[PDB]
Amino acid sequence: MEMEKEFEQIDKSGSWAAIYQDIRHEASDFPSRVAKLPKNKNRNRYRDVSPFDHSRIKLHQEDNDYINASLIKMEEAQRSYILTQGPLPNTVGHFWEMVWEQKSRGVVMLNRVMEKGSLKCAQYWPQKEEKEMIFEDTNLKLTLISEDIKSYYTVRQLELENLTTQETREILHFHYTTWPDFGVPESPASFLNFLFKVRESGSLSPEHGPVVVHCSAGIGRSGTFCLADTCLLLMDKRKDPSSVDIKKVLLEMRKFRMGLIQTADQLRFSYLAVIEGAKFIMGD
Repeated sequence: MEMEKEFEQIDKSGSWAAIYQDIRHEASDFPSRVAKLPKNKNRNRYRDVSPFDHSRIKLHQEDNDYINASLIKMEEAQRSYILTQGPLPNTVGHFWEMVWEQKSRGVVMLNRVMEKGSLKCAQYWPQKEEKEMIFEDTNLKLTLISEDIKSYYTVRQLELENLTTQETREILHFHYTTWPDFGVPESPASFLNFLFKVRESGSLSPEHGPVVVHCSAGIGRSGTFCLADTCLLLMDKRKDPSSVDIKKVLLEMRKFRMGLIQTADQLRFSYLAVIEGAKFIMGD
């Protein structure tokens, strides 16, 4: 069923809450035993958001390999993503260790450091060229190279140095700065423009490791980003684009991380974004 007609049907009948609850009921439940170990309590931002054991990212260290991060591997679309929480004061070194070890080219950030008067993640990158950051626990140095501030997003060039080997790499930071404190955006136009800028950079492409994408918990806004990207790519690849079923793609993604798409309003917004974005993919 053409999703655009499915959309009008749900909207006229006002059944978004019913649709969303069906997804919650059918979603996978896999163990997350490592996340719940006592030694990892200060590595988790939210007690009810944890990576599954089977898909979690492991740090390359014998001490403690745990980070709240999951690998979402989309087999038909040939895309992979790492979804993670906003870094905590005690996990900023782990975060950049993961970026290094997984060979990522881009980091996608969909929240502000402060929202609703409360801290939603650490200030984990440097704000001035001449004031670099050193993470002593993981032996990394991070330097701000340049910054381009636009009306709806900011792009930063960063240099990450492995102090153990003196290798350096360029990382691109894509920061969507205008998601509202409450609710979802009224139009998907600026979110889609942002997605296309990330694509254009190479950060989503198979010559690099998976992009790292986060918000505060790494399931709501972050899930909207990867769901929209994968659905649009499938509409490009298939003979019949109207065969792409956004609810089925979301359930596949929830095999790899719990809770993706947090509200019925985020589900509706994801539909709107794919419908409007398809009016570029299909050639208009």
